[PDB]
Amino acid sequence: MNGPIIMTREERMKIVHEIKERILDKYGDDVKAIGVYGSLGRQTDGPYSDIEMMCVMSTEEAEFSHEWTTGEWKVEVNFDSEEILLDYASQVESDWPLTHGQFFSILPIYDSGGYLEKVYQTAKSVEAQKFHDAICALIVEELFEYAGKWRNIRVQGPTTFLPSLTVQVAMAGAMLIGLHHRICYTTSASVLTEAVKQSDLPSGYDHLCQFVMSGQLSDSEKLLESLENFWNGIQEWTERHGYIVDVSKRIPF
Amino acid sequence: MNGPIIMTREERMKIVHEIKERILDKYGDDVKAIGVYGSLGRQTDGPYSDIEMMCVMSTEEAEFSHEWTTGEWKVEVNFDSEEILLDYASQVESDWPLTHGQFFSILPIYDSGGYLEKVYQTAKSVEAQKFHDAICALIVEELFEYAGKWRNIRVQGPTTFLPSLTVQVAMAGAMLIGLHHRICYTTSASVLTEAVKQSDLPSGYDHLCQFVMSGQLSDSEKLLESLENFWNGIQEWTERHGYIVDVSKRIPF
Ligand SMILES: NC[C@@H]1O[C@H](O[C@H]2[C@@H](O)[C@H](O[C@@H]3[C@@H](O)[C@H](N)C[C@H](N)[C@H]3O[C@H]3O[C@H](CN)[C@@H](OP(=O)(O)OC[C@H]4O[C@@H](n5cnc6c(N)ncnc65)[C@H](O)[C@@H]4O)[C@H](O)[C@H]3N)O[C@@H]2CO)[C@H](N)[C@@H](O)[C@@H]1O
Ligand SMILES: NC[C@@H]1O[C@H](O[C@H]2[C@@H](O)[C@H](O[C@@H]3[C@@H](O)[C@H](N)C[C@H](N)[C@H]3O[C@H]3O[C@H](CN)[C@@H](OP(=O)(O)OC[C@H]4O[C@@H](n5cnc6c(N)ncnc65)[C@H](O)[C@@H]4O)[C@H](O)[C@H]3N)O[C@@H]2CO)[C@H](N)[C@@H](O)[C@@H]1O
Ligand SMILES: [Mg+2]
Ligand SMILES: [Mg+2]
Ligand SMILES: [Mg+2]
Repeated sequence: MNGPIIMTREERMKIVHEIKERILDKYGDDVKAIGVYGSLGRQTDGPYSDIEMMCVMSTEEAEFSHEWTTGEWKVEVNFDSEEILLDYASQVESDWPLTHGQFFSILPIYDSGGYLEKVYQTAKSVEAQKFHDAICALIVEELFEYAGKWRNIRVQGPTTFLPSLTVQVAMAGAMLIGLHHRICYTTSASVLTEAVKQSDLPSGYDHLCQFVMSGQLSDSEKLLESLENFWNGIQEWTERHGYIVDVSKRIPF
Repeated sequence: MNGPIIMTREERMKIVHEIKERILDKYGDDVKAIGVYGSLGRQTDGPYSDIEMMCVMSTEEAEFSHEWTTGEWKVEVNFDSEEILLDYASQVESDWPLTHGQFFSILPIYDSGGYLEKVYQTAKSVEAQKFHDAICALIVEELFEYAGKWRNIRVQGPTTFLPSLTVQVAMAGAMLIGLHHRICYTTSASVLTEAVKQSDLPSGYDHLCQFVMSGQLSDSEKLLESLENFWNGIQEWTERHGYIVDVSKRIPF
């Protein structure tokens, strides 16, 4: 296989509708809705883009997927019950700004009763408290953890991990900003470009992203300085915005 | 919080045993085993390392965690029923080389009767077919996907994502090598260093990793050329080792 080929939107939609009819052929009345990702209200695609689709099933507990290649293109189809999909659309994880923008660009191509619009409405109406909870979790589970990793590199190496770690920290910072502003980034590739455009960034984040976006990640001393500056900015920024991590317990149970 | 502080192994093990005693007081006879994993269960922990612990519970369906910081250090304790943990230890995902080293480096600190040995034996006895399937899935779900992403960047940008994408591709290549050689990498920091030391590397992989490990990721033309060369190396390497991705179906269901 030669990897993904160039295709037009029209050629991709022909493939999409073939899959739609095959889903209806195989699963019949158990299909509530079929949608294609990236096709409502937008084209941020590309000549080499793969195909992703979602299928709402009537079967309780249905949760499976088919992901395959023809050698020329790749497809992913996820099959979920309405309940499982609505639950997922309302959960705010650390990478919500990366993952849940898809729920606003699903093109319904089969829907027997407003199911995909209900998923869209559920994804759009998430409680503000959930973003506060996710931000506090991210600080502990990701950022504090990354700070230990780069401080270990400072004292014991390996500096050969520092470029990869710096990329990971910049992405976690983009999630923090996206959660704060309730922004779902358009694509994986646009995460950093859209993150640094937002107002009220933690101090040092934009400086860190300059290394990651330019690819100038070979000066380990500069990266460690920029990481520490960003970590200090996180402390001031979270304190200022009231994202207060509980530090009062040695053991929280 | 001032970020993670320096601690000695002795200081960390004192905290581990304090947490052990609190787990036994709170959850009582439902606790079957407590272990420490990561580089502390391996006695190679760094000065800034966090603490990761695992608990085996008798409680049916138990699957929860406590993850917190004191402001000075961070702990994650995972609590799983025996059935859930053994099922997880026997599943081989794309990132098995990153996640499942926990099961081969368990330092027992409490065991009511061989529970941690059962976990190790389950992780060690996984059938070769599961690694074959995981490798074929990785090629489709990760590498083929990444090829579309950098080929899109070549024709429409943004090159500002290329350093991050290249890091991701190098990590996916390391997962492929780890699955093939049944290697669980010791730490996330050592993944690329240990990956390029293995025999039977796909052509172009070592060259790509040099960019990522040195942090010289600013030459977009060189990266795109190196990514294509690695993608070709994957095709030759998988055919030679019999990791054949099925391309004979436009729709496989
Ligand atoms: N189906 C509803 C819901 O899904 C839940 O599961 C999640 C997630 O666990 C699961 O990941 C899939 C893997 O399990 C599988 N082994 C391989 C698949 N390829 C995974 O699909 C998801 O993750 C990939 C990431 N490579 C997404 O693809 P891609 O990079 O091309 O992303 C395209 C656009 O989507 C956005 N984006 C970027 N990264 C992600 C991630 N990690 N997740 C979701 N969206 C992402 C970004 O804007 C980019 O431009 C792929 O799209 C995605 N499907 O997949 C689902 C989430 O759909 C649970 N199973 C359950 O709660 C329920 O079924
Ligand atoms: N408990 C058994 C089993 O676990 C399953 O869940 C998975 C996974 O979903 C889960 O991830 C946790 C998140 O859900 C949670 N929001 C935050 C936790 N911190 C996550 O823990 C796991 O992911 C982090 C990654 N930041 C790991 O930390 P770190 O880089 O410091 O890892 C330290 C060293 O350990 C190795 N390692 C192991 N897993 C990983 C991952 N995923 N990424 C990177 N490195 C990893 C590596 O060598 C590194 O140097 C953290 O260790 C990890 N626990 O956690 C578990 C898998 O452990 C299900 N919940 C269920 O099937 C069942 O409970
Ligand atoms: Mg995709
Ligand atoms: Mg962790
Ligand atoms: Mg950790």
